[PDB]
Order: sequence, then C-alpha cells, then structure tokens
Amino acid sequence: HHHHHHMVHITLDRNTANSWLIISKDRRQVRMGDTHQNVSDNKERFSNYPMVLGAQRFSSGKMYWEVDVTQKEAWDLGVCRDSVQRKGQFSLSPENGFWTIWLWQDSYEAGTSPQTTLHIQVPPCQIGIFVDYEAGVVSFYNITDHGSLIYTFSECVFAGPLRPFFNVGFNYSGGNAAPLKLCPL
Ligand SMILES: NC(=S)Nc1ccccc1OC(F)(F)F
Repeated sequence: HHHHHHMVHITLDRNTANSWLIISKDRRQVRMGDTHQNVSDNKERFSNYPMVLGAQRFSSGKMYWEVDVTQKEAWDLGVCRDSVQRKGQFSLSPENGFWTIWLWQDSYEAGTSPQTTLHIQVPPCQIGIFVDYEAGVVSFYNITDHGSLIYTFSECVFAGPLRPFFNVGFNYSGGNAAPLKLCPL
C-alpha cells in the first residue's frame, strides 16, 4: 500500500477508558492494570471490556495510523462510531457501529456478523489501519509482512463521526499483559 502519507497522530482519550486501563503520559500506549486504577466512573467509559477510544474524531478524508501488538494473545483494533454503546454486553459488528479485526485463541478474525476468518501467514507485530471516509472503506495492513492486506470493509455506512478504537484484551492467562502502542510516523 501507499497509504502511509495520510498518517495522523492518534492519542488515547483517558475519559473513555475502562477503569482498569493504564494510559501512558504521552497518551500513546495503553495496558491492562491488575486492579481498578482509582478513577471516577462516567457515562463515556466502556464498562464490560478493556476498551478505549482515540481522542480524534473523523468525519471526512483519508486517515492512516499504526499500532504495535507485540506479544499479545488477544486484542481488537479498528474504528467505531462516536455514539457506540459503552455499558453492558455487545458484539463488535458494523450494525453496532464497529469496523474491527481481532486476535483471539490463536486465530485472527474480522468483526463482521457473523465473524470472518482471516488468512495471515506472518503473525503481525504492527497493524496499519486506513480509513477513507468518503469511499466508505476501512482497511487493515500487516506491517511485519511488507504491508500486505489483511482485510477491507467496503460499502461502510459510518452514519456518524468515527473514532479510533482499541481493546487490550483481558489477561486471565498471564500471557496478555503487554500494551497496545501507537507507532511513530
Ligand atoms: N465488567 C466486567 S463484566 N468485567 C470486567 C471489565 C473490566 C475489568 C475487569 C472486569 O472484571 C473481571 F475482572 F472480572 F474481568
């Protein structure tokens, strides 16, 4: 791909974070803490899952960013509507306002309903995310494998402003403590 030149500087929005997340000073890294992180509750926080949004809102144009997933066992990445549900149980689907991929139990899947199996030969350590608002496209790239395509959502019906979306995953196994990191341009 030649999407790198639409690079945007993403930062994480603390106010949206699940109360167990720890976001770095520079707002570019996030990990699962081993307890509640001593913050007040608010209507923006994701309650049920270790999720957080980017601060940036996109309603036009082309945007690109990269995320480091090194030595994680589980995570979700992509974009979502600004108005997605925060409280309770929900599935990651375009019907619910999410355009995402994930790693879970040694398989990669796109968050369609029902989910779609991904075919990745080189497990990625960094993922590129490209959004073309006007075209209705969200694409994912394997930066570890020379930028190879992972998945494209097309004919997207965004129906609102978009925010970068992250899930660091639970750490029941003790093998998923590593952070998500926004990579430098
Ligand atoms: N709120 C729920 S249902 N679970 C949850 C979410 C975020 C951090 C911790 C959580 O409970 C757990 F520790 F049991 F997983």
